[PDB]
Amino acid sequence: MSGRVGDLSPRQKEALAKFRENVQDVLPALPNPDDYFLLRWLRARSFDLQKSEAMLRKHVEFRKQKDIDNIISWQPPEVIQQYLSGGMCGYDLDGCPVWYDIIGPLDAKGLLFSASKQDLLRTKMRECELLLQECAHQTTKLGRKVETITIIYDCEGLGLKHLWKPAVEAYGEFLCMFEENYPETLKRLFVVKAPKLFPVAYNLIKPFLSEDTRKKIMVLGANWKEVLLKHISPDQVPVEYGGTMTDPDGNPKCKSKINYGGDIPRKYYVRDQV
Ligand SMILES: CC(C)=CCC/C(C)=C/CC/C(C)=C/CC/C=C(\C)CC/C=C(\C)CCC=C(C)C
Ligand SMILES: [Cl-]
Repeated sequence: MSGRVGDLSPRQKEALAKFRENVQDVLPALPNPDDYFLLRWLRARSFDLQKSEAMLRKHVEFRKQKDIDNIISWQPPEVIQQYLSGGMCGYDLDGCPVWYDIIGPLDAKGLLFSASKQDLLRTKMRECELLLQECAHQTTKLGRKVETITIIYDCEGLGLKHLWKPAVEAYGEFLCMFEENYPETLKRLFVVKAPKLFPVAYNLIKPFLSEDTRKKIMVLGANWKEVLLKHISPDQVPVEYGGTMTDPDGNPKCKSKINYGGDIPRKYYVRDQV
């Protein structure tokens, strides 16, 4: 069985009960430690109690060290706010928030020359917290638990410039952070408009991904818009990605929700090498 609330085996139920007993000392430090929450850690370690507990306790320390309880009120530095692409836009057919990643126009080198790695990673943590907050809001709105996210991963324009080694290493640090602190949060990731370079790029970051994450990555072909609309209502998808959603001013890219990156002006640079 699936290891989710309502659908646990006897062994899974027993493990959940022991797990809650075993980690009860840190539950007051945690956001809404309901069965759904605990089961994400258990599923991520195949209900191994020792490993699940180690994973959760490491997360507790992460939350303290990164001040996660207050990260939503932290606005990133100007260069990040203005040029770090992507954004939350719409909900899928099951009510899960959708996040757009826009790789092509991302100036990875400009970002690392203009911001600390710590602030870039902190910005990604904040995005994850914003997505989980949206899931909690959807849960209330829909009257059923929403705790996963759909990602549209736009690889149009993916190029050798993105595989600059310090960029790959920084991105791997984000991916490790994601896997260790947001287990069982990804529902599906649709790669769209991937060029021929994609398999090499994918191989560079595969070591940072869990098996669970890898199974949720779907690389789409020429009919990607049609596939997206099998999963998300058109009114929830930007015109740019095959739907009917626009900004209030009519812009088909929904730039009020999604950042489209761009090359970073030199006035933002803070260092000469990385
Ligand atoms: C530190 C940070 C996260 C951003 C700052 C700017 C930098 C250094 C960007 C790195 C450049 C970049 C985007 C590298 C990855 C390019 C795309 C691939 C290697 C394709 C395979 C990627 C996936 C299949 C995505 C998996 C993502 C999740 C959340 C599971
Ligand atoms: Cl080197």
